[PDB]
Amino acid sequence: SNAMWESKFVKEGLTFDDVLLVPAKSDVLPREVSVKTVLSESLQLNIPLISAGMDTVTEADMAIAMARQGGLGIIHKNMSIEQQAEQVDKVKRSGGLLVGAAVGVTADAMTRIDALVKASVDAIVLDTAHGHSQGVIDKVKEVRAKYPSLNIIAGNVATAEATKALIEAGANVVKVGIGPGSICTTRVVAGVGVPQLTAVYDCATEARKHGIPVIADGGIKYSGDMVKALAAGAHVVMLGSMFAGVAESPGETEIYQGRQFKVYRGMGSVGAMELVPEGIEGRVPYKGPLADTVHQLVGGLRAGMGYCGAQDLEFLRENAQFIRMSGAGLLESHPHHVQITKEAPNYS
Amino acid sequence: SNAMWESKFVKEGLTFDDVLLVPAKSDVLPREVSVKTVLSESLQLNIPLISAGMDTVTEADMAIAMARQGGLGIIHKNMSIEQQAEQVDKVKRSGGLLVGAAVGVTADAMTRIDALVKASVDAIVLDTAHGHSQGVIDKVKEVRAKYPSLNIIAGNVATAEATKALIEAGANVVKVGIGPGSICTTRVVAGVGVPQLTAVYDCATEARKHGIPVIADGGIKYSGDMVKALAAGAHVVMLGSMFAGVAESPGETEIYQGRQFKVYRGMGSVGAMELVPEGIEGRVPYKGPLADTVHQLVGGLRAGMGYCGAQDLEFLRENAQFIRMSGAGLLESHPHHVQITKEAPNYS
Amino acid sequence: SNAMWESKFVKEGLTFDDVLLVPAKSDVLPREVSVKTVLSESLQLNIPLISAGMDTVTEADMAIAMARQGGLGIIHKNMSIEQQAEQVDKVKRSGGLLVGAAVGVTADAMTRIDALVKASVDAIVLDTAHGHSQGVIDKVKEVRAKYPSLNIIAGNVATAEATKALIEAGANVVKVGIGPGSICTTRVVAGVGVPQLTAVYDCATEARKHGIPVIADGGIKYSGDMVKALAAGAHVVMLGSMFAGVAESPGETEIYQGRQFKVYRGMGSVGAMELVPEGIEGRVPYKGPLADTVHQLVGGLRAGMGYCGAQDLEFLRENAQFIRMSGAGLLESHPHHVQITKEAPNYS
Amino acid sequence: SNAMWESKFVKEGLTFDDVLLVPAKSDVLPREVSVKTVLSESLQLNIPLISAGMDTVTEADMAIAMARQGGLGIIHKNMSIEQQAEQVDKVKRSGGLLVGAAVGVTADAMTRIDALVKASVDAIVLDTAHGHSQGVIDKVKEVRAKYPSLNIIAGNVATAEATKALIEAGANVVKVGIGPGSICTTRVVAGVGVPQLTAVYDCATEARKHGIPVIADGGIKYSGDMVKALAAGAHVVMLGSMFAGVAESPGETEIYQGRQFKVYRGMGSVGAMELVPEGIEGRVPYKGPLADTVHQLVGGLRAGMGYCGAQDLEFLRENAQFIRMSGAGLLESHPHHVQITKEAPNYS
Ligand SMILES: N/C=N\c1c(C(=O)O)ncn1[C@@H]1O[C@H](COP(=O)(O)O)[C@@H](O)[C@H]1O
Ligand SMILES: N/C=N\c1c(C(=O)O)ncn1[C@@H]1O[C@H](COP(=O)(O)O)[C@@H](O)[C@H]1O
Ligand SMILES: N/C=N\c1c(C(=O)O)ncn1[C@@H]1O[C@H](COP(=O)(O)O)[C@@H](O)[C@H]1O
Ligand SMILES: N/C=N\c1c(C(=O)O)ncn1[C@@H]1O[C@H](COP(=O)(O)O)[C@@H](O)[C@H]1O
Ligand SMILES: [K+]
Ligand SMILES: [K+]
Ligand SMILES: [K+]
Ligand SMILES: [K+]
Repeated sequence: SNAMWESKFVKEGLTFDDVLLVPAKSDVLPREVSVKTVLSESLQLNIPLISAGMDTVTEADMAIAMARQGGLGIIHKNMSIEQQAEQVDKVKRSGGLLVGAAVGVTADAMTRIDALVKASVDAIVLDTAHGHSQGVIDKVKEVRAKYPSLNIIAGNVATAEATKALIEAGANVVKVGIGPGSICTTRVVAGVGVPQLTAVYDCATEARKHGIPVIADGGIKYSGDMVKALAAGAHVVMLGSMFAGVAESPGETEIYQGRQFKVYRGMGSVGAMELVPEGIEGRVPYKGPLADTVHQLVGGLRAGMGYCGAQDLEFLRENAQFIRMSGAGLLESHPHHVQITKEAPNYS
Repeated sequence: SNAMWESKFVKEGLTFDDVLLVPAKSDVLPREVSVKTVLSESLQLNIPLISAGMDTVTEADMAIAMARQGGLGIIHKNMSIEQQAEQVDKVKRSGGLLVGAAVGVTADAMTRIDALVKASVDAIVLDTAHGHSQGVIDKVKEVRAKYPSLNIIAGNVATAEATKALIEAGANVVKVGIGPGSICTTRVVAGVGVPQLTAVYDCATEARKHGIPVIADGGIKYSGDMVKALAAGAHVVMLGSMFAGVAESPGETEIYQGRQFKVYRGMGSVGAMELVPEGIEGRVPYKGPLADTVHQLVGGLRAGMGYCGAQDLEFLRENAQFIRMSGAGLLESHPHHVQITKEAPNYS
Repeated sequence: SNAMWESKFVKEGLTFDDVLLVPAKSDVLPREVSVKTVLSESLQLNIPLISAGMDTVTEADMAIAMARQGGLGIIHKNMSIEQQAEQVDKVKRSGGLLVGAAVGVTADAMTRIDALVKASVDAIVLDTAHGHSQGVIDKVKEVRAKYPSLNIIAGNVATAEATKALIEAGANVVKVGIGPGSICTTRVVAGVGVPQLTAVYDCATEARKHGIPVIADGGIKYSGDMVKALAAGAHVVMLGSMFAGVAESPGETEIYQGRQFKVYRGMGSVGAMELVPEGIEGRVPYKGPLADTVHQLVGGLRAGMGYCGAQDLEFLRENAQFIRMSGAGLLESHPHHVQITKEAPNYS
Repeated sequence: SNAMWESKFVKEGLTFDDVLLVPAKSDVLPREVSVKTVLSESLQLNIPLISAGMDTVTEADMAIAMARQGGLGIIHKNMSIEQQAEQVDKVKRSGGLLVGAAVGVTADAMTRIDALVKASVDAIVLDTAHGHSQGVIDKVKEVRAKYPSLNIIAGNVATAEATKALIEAGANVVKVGIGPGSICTTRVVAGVGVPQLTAVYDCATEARKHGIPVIADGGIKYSGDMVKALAAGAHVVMLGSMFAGVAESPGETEIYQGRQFKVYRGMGSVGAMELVPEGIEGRVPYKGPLADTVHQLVGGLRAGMGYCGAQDLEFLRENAQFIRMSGAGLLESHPHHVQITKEAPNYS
């Protein structure tokens, strides 16, 4: 048979829980490493964390808190153009903080982008389920032509070919992830995706050739997953579930069975779209102020970089090595054969 | 040692949960794709769905509802010849809808087929546990000789060699699946089967040479599984469990623990055969009208084809690529690390 | 480094749940296949089943029932020489039924063997934890010299080298299995074993060269596992757990939580040895008369042989092919995504 | 791309639960094998067991009990220099028993070492999270220069390169393990580690070239795991969880749900450090006197060595072979398909 028929099952992919980072010679202290990342000359983050553009994760208060921590918030698009620009302006006016804003790849995308730019947004996230679509390429080209110095984050993709296409269209950051999200059912209902560590590595392999940073978006459930994503080639990670329970996320806290929870739902869930949904609606434990969660995340990254001998994220991306393991490896890696009696601040 | 001794463990097989479809360049919208499939010039389905010929899945009301949705129902064989022909006639008389009917590979198969043909059945399913048996080949040849223009669906098989044999015997559709069914214990009690995605791919590899469509029968538990089966080479899928809970299936709805359920059982279960059974008896949640389940199934397929750049199912079969993953990949692919609070229409 | 250091992790092994048997062209009916097996010219079994020589599995009543079903019982050794010979004689006097008896590889083994031979035992099982020990080889040679026509079953082993050694010592049947038993902790507490399907295949590969049959002993939990063991090269299987709950096993039935159970324990458990044990003590559901369990076991074997085109067990051993699968393959192979409402006679 | 980018995912690693030891020709009895191990000419252990230097595992009473059993206790460092030296002296004065003591790689390490040496400690454990750090190498060199005949145990490492570096710095025992510990979250929160059997094998491969013994530290949950670690190349193992519940460990016994438990926590847990912790706090069942647990551990090792034909641990390290298995292999290896009714002394 011909080539495409015979190649159907050749590829294999890895997720975070399939690997560990191999410790390496180190003369760097975790407290000393640099976790700064340059997404563009006008978009420099002191910590490599972006909060997702989801209506249960990031509005103005979250974006302010993220920026004050050194990261970035993406204001979600499930609001009027006027309100989104208002939230962007609110963040800009809170000390000149960095802020991004999500825009769908639709006919009126440019109208929303116009108002966000008037509000001095620092980056637009052209967000779509399938970034390797001809419409997304076309929209990226159109935005780049109108706003030649605007930071354009485009996604989501999971292949080198898609990454190449968005870069050549004019995106200066590519967002990587099809289906790994904690609330995501795309892989179950449509059958489509790429295991996220392989997606990041494949997309970074291409993006590196152009000097373009990639965002590892989705499926990070512990701080070590972030370290693996950055070591696989991402400049920065995007989190939904691990931020949805913090005080500054939108949505109120509820008590269920005597415990505190916040609603967290996919943007393709029935509730968010108000259909054949590609996400579910759920709840996550309340975690208190964002600063505490960021401290645990960055602390785990600093530890991981110390173990890998990485003074900065460039060294980590370029040098860190992995070792593949089985599910037995994963069970050994977590706590095991002990009844845990207290919740740790970075493990529950 | 000789060749058959040394080859015993060489082969490896994949199931739906071992793979994901890789997203590809796309300029097609899910709502625009064609999901039409031609099983023969006289058996064209607007959607690639067949309801199984099981006594808890398909009688006349189910077959009418399936046909009105653009698919096909197989009237089960656990009834007299007279009653089966009556149900076939009932469907034909409900607007000229397409209908199929199951027939066992037994001495009196031709007598039942005669009455079904008199009733203008559109296709006979020569259904047997092991389609690669000399008796099935012989029966297919005999039916083809008597009814040269009758659509003959023959199965079940799981190998290229068996597919070749049924095609050369005169079947114009081959039904693929040994043991993946949700209610099936063939693999546990007899030890025999082939992981279903590999079975579909191997059988389609052979059937493609002859221009013969294959049905992926069994083991589909989410809409994404159907997309994978079609991308592995099947023209159409056959579902039991995902249809057994709909209003139009036979059998009444029961309340258990305050929830609504319908009985669903293997045709080789003790109850259905009334023995050494190869199926079990169980229950599945009630799902309401068939149309709602079909809408979710076809919607997931449309999404998957959009992600794969497939304007029609021919493109999907011929071009779609997979990536293999571990159980960690599967857990990332489902929702994870969130308490789900609402049932989604396509995920429970 | 040298060769033994570098080869430490090269080998890989398969268990029953790692594979399926591939269906093949068949013109044989399950009810027509032969499941007869010749362990020696004086030890011919109409069904390929031996009940384990364990003190919760086989005494005289079990051995009588097994022989009447066409199989073989091994009278366990946890009794005086006088009592064991008495139980052997009881079986012989119940219609000339076949019977075996277990003997440990100890200084006084020959004394026990002498009384069992006087009682017309048909086969001695020289049973030990580690059959590849110099003492076992020596004892096999000694018994063969004294009793040149006695059927000697020797074990347990899991390698071709050990199989070769026991055959050359004079065993005419080799018993295969280190650690797969349902009640066995050898692999957990000593770290030692070979996944049982690979153990059977490796040992049969060697034994075939000499014309010597092997017994697949341990780890069979469904009838399909027996089919896989025989297809991997074993002439016959030995079962403990699947026989321990039948009426004819020794030990009384107990009610726990309103359900009927029988005690089943490893012969290396604290209770059986009355220490550092290599087995545990447990309970299994009561199953009623042996005949019902044997009917389900042989029925599953007949189905499996029909699927494989095997008119007899020689054809199965010599021709049957496997396909390797993942844990996802295993979950597809069992019933899934259905609430089971009734216990099947061959699946619980 | 360049070499380090392309090698990121090449390596694969094994844990204890990924393998079994293959039985081999044996003429040795478990009760006859030697389990003595020479860590240095002045540090000879009659059994290959060290209790971890953790504040819920080893103080003076544990170290006395370990030494009387033929092993070694490491007095933990979570106490003043004066108190640690006092506990070392207490052990030395209980019959000249061997004792070790943990020291962090800090500026004042030498001051603590000075007091421990004045107290006649037999070995210092230079304990750190990441032994492949330039500071650890430097500290090992400094201690070796001041105390040329002191036994220096240095760790923890997981690579041949790190092992080489610590040996060349002057450590005469290397401690191996990054993240396998039962209470450890390093792999989850920092993303870093090596599956422990591969870590031991890789480190032993290097250490063998220099004649240097390695300690397999962490992740042993059954006695068979210890046998695998020693067969992979370690001279001795270090246990935390399997010793934390014994009478002689520090910390009092608590009743929870009518059962007896002792606290067991990581030394990098919030509680032990009193932060971004790399361990959790939990509890383990109370096990009674240390001697009973040691008897079960050494008994399992003796059984494993008998199965492998190893008269002593040198033979085991140099000759024992493994076979790799799936998770299905693991489930077959444990007890299965039986309800366990009594706790075994070596299996719960
Ligand atoms: N279509 C799959 N996923 C969705 C859905 C949905 O399905 O409805 N809505 C958001 N996403 C993705 O999920 C990430 C969060 O992932 P998380 O950090 O929680 O693991 C987000 O940043 C998105 O990339
Ligand atoms: N012998 C294995 N399976 C049986 C049994 C049984 O065992 O008794 N009765 C039906 N089947 C198969 O199962 C499919 C449904 O599969 P499903 O869509 O529920 O996953 C059906 O279309 C049949 O191919
Ligand atoms: N040392 C490992 N196993 C033991 C133990 C024990 O551990 O104490 N006592 C019996 N055995 C083996 O187990 C088979 C039954 O296996 P089953 O049919 O229940 O899966 C028996 O035929 C024996 O080969
Ligand atoms: N950083 C990972 N682990 C820790 C932690 C912690 O995380 O806080 N504290 C101790 N360790 C290691 O764990 C072994 C015990 O392992 P065990 O015998 O219980 O499996 C010890 O000997 C240490 O090597
Ligand atoms: K761990
Ligand atoms: K997901
Ligand atoms: K099944
Ligand atoms: K076992």
